[PDB]
Amino acid sequence: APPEVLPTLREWQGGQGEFTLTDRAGIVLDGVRDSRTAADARRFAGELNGKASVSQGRAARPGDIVLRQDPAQKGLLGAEGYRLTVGTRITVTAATSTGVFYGTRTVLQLLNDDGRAARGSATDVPAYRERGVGVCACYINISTQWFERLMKDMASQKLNQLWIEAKVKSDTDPASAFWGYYTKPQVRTLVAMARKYHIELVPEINSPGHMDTYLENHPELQLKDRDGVASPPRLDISRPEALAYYTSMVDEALKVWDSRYWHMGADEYMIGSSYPDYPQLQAAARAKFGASATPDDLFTDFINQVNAHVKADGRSLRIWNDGLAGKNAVVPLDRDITVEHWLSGGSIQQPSSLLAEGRPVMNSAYSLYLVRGGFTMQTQKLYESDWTPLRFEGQTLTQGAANLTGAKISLWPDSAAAETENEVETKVFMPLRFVAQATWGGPKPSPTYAGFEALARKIGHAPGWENTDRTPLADGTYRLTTGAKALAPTADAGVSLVKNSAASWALTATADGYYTVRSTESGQCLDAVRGKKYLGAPLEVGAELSLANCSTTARTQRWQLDTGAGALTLRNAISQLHLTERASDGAAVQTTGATRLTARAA
Ligand SMILES: CC(=O)N[C@@H]1[C@@H](O[C@@H]2O[C@H](CO)[C@H](O)[C@H](O)[C@H]2O)[C@@H](O)[C@@H](CO)O[C@H]1O
Repeated sequence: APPEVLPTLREWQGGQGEFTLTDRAGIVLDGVRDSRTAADARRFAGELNGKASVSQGRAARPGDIVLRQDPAQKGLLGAEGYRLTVGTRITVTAATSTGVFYGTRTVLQLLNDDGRAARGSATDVPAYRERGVGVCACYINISTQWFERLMKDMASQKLNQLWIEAKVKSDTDPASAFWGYYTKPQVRTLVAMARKYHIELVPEINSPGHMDTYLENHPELQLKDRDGVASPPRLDISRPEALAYYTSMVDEALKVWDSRYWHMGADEYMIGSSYPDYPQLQAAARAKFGASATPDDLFTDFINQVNAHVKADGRSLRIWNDGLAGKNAVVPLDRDITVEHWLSGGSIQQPSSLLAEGRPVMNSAYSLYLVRGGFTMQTQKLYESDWTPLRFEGQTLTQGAANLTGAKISLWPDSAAAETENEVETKVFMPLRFVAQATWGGPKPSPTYAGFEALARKIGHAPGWENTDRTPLADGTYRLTTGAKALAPTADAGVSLVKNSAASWALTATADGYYTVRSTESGQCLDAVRGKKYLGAPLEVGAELSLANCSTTARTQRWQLDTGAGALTLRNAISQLHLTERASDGAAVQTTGATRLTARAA
């Protein structure tokens, strides 16, 4: 009978007896010296009940947990596999830091319930090399704290790849640097985290479609139709300046992300029914590639040019599949571009066809999507129906292929104000465990979804998951002060820092890790409803905060209390900007800075 761990082990050879965790147990590193593995092991030692010392000098003994890093095992166990023995001691043998670490993830689960585990052994190597979560941190901003928690959880489930579509605050093109974005130090923090948790980051700037977050202030680069009308999201790929612009932004992003892979998106650009409307793309294609060339040939050539560009710096390219629709009559997509398949239909090239072409193909089905305000992946249905990466949108493969890389779930903010990032974090719990299970490749844990959900809940988040205190103030009434001023209602549903104000606020924690902030004077709730919206969210730096009737569903009325010693800052759950005094008039506005407030019980 195999152990109840998630993902499940690839095989299990059961034995008699049980390993018990005792006070004498040590963590023994009896392979090669590796600082990373040692640091990991010291955290792991503390994640167990009791006081296990970590050592690298002494021989292992019964009762110990032995972490044996043997580089000679790289052929057999790969970069991520391990060999587990649950005997009179526990032994994890791996070739790499990552392999050891994943072994320790299984060990924490084996000992979780009562510090006992039934004996046996397993060679546990992942069935798929890419086991991922994708986060579109686009328009909105997703907190680095939220990402750190996701990365810990991913690691705890042996997920190894985090796709992030996001804007780096640009020095190359400051005209693109409008919120949401990540500063370069924030990106470096993210990179730091991913390295610590054994995760590969896959950053994206979308091109040549979905570029409205970059081209809003470059109308000269926008694609025009036969009537001269610009498509703001779409780069004019007929123009040399367009590739120069895009590759410049890629270069800047790759500098900081420092990733092996670049994902350029390349989803939702054009279909063949539009070709009478883009005769300039047609002319450019035929000038370069002859009488049969299409705008889709130009599209593919643009992608191949980016491929060549990033390969020059040792990088590898990825794209979404949907623009591969059999209309590139002349220009094949370079074979070393990984294709992430999310959708089928019409003449969109089938997974079997992509795989037969020898390219890396990832299953990134829409069915594995979580969309704010929209579709939510139905983990229970996928489990009950034995989904694996063989099951693509529109096509179920009848057997494996070596070049099927794995799978990921994807988190999209399409209706950005409809859901907080903390609600999403809740909703992703079972999706994450399901994709980890389906891509690691062991047998199904229980015949019912119920039992899988029970096992996942029992195991819980990763150790060290929680990295914030979401409830640092007892629900109650508080003055929020800075110097001589307090937060107060002002003219026309405005809120301001008013000198000598005795105004107060009812702060109540919400279910999703925020607070409603309700004026004692007026009875209305602090909200963000003014300024420019993207995806329905109030994302304008400098927008005024205001008061509105309190609502159970307005996510813009939810505030995160970001703490220090004597003070707090208020972060809007949706915009992720902080309440800031506008110097000119004292108005409370939302910015990437913050006004520090002292909460004084009233
Ligand atoms: C590959 C894919 O899923 N494409 C569509 C998604 O489009 C992304 O949308 C985000 C904003 O939410 C951003 O603009 C990004 O650059 C786009 O690729 C997304 O809408 C998804 C979820 O409904 O559906 C797809 O159609």
